[PDB]
Formats: sequence, structure tokens, C-alpha cells
Amino acid sequence: SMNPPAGPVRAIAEYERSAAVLVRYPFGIPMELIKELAKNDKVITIVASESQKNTVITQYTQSGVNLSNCDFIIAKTDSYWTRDYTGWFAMYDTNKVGLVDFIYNRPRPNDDEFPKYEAQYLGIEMFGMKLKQTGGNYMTDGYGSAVQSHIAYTENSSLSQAQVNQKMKDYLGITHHDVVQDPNGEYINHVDCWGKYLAPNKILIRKVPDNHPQHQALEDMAAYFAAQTCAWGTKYEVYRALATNEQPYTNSLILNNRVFVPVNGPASVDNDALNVYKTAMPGYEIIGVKGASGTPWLGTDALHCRTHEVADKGYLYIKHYPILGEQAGPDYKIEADVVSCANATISPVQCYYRINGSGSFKAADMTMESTGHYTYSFTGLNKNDKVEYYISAADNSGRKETYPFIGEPDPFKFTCMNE
Ligand code: NA
Repeated sequence: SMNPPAGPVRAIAEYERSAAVLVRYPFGIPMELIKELAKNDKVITIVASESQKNTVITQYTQSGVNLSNCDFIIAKTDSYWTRDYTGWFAMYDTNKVGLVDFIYNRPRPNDDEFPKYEAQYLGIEMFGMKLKQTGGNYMTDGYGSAVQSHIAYTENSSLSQAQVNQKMKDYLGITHHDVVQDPNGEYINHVDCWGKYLAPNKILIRKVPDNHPQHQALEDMAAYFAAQTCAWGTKYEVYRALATNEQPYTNSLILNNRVFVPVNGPASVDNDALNVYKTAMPGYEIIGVKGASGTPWLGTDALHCRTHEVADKGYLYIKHYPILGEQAGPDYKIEADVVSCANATISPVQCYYRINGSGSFKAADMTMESTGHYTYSFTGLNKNDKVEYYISAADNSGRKETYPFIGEPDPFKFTCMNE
């Protein structure tokens, strides 16, 4: 149809559950990456024909790829930049997952048309957002914020900024459309070359040497996010990836509990970048990925550019705003909504918690107050007690999710003040 999705709408972040990752043949990524992806996750390869599918299967077989995780879509494409032209994922109508198409900002008509084939393959509805856009220049936090470089306005110059913002609201549920002047001084003007939400409360911002012409622009961008309150109510934790030689360290893919970071030398500088991700993202497996010789990583074009995560059409979605830091009390009540996009019965919904840092986390059932709305109150806590917690839900489709996504390795933390 030509109508927007039935509300409310919520754009899905890259660090939410992914059912698959989308790549394209002829390839722009190394076979070793496809192999590593397929070890744990479904890889959907776009090919132009049944014969081309079989050519790819032969290559996957010869390279030892886990074929049980290899799926295919037959559709014409112009390029391997699946980040930039494939559809964007949003929840809509309470418990549905949909795809949002847009006008691809390149003269690549098969790439531009592709989202319809993606939606057909996935068995989900598609909605047409009439803005000139590109996925590389888009990221959302999963709480209604999105960051883009200035081309989101300048390539839609027949519309006012308000009209552009309204399109993002109507099709993606974006209420905070954070469009900024690109700090990189290069042609592409994509956020994924300088910035990446790692979680709702964490953002990675590129850093360069002091004498690099973009040094101050990037420091200013880091300061901007550090001063900004995030969706959870704390200031963003701002992490920095130092590019000594224009290495594309922010151009990584978060796929479930793994992070794939392009590396292109020197080894020590690559390892420093990987260390930043490891520090920022406890519990995640951080994986450095060397480029393919024929289609190497570039400063403006690397791993994030040549992949796109695919949301779970049956997503078990946990909506939660955490209790953090010094809390007054005397009640410490957490609330979460849990929705099954699989239309499955949800049970159990639990709070896992630990008090004052020792022993194992303990499970307590949350109380369902109304349909899909769960609460839990921490009892018996004394002044200055430290609480770690996370939420866990399961349904009878076999889905199991925590909030935060990674669960126990990175729990929410608060302190009981009793004041
Ligand atoms: Na399109």
C-alpha cells in the first residue's frame, strides 16, 4: 500500500535480536567472514538466478561453510552494498515486524527495488517512506532516536526539515531525528564511517591524530554525545576508535552476541580498536575481520557497508526503561512490557538479580498487572545495597530473550538510598 504503518511504530536497532544477516553475490566480503557468520547465524545470500545460487553453494561447500545456516533470495541487484539499499526494520501495530523501503540515493534501480523481494521472502509487510535515504547513513537506538549525517536533509531539499522529520516519525516511529553535519570531510557522508550506537546508552565515535584536519570536528562530535542524555536517562558512554591511517573501525556489524570489526593494519592499532569494543561491550564476542584481496576494506566502505542485519518477524520484544544509579526508594519497582510477535503464550517473565555482588543471580517471577505489562518490586533492601539485575522472558514458540540483550554479563546497576 501507499499508507504508513498502523501505529505505534518503533524502529529496531542493530543490537536487537537478528534472525539473519543479508549479503550479496557477486561478493564484496571475504569467504572467511561468511564462514564465521554462518557458524552461529543465518546468512541470506542475494543471487540473480537459481544457477547463481548453485554456483554460490559450490563455493560455500568448498570453503567449509555451515550450509544449515545458508539461505538465498533470487533477485536482481546492482551492488554488494546491502547496508545501503535493503529495507529498514520497524515494529508496528503493537506486535508486528515490518520493512520500510525508501528511495536509494544512488542511480542503482535494482538495488532500489530490492526491498520488495526482501519483504516477500521474509513474509512481512512493506511500507514506502518517500525520502532519499541510505542505510549506511542511518542508525536507531530502538527508543525512537536516529542519527544521520546532514545529507538526510540536503538530498531531500524539496522538503522542509520538519517534513523530513515527520516522514521518519510516520514510517519508523522516530521522535528524535538527530541530523548532524558530517565530521569526516569525505564524499560519502555516512554516519557508519564515524559513529555507531553500541547499546541504547553507548556510542562509538571515531578519533584521529591531533594534526588530522578532522580532529576537532570528531572531538566536537564526541563531546556532543557525552553531554547528551540517552534513552535510559544517563549520559551516553562515549567510546573512541582511533584511526591512525583511516581504518574503518566504526564500520562494524553487531549481530546478536557477536561484533564483526573490519581490520586493515597495523596489527597493534587494530587490536587497540578491538579492545575498545571489548571494554564497551562485556559479554559480546569481538571478532577482527581481515578484508578480501579483490574487494578490500576502505575508509569509506567496509564490513558494515556490505552487510545488513535482518530482524525476527516473530520477535519476543521486551520494552524496559531501567532503574539506574542512586535511587530514592522506598519502593524499587521495575516495569517491562513483553510482546510476542510470534503470537505465542509468554511464560515465564523473570527478574534475575544479585545483591552486593556475590554468589549467583537469583530469579524472581514478575507480576503481570495487565495484558503484556509486568512489574517487580525489590524488597528487603538496606541503605547503600547495590543491585544488579536484568529481565528474562520466554514464549512457547521457543524464543528466549533478555533485557539487556546480552543479559548477565552487563546487568543494570542501581543503589538503594532509602531517602
Ligand atoms: Na528502495
